[PDB]
Amino acid sequence: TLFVALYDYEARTEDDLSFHKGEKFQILNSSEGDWWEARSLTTGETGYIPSNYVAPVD
Ligand code: NA
Repeated sequence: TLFVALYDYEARTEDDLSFHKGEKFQILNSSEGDWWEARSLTTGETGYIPSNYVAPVD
């Protein structure tokens, strides 16, 4: 399942990932917690994203 960003997000450190509303991601790990390691389908960049900022694609 692919996820889409609901809002813009600016990373605070090297470990999280900045993104724009509407950006899509593949999810790598989702069972450490509510922050998921993800890969942008736009840039190929990877990093942690807050799961409350994304929703599963239609
Ligand atoms: Na979500």
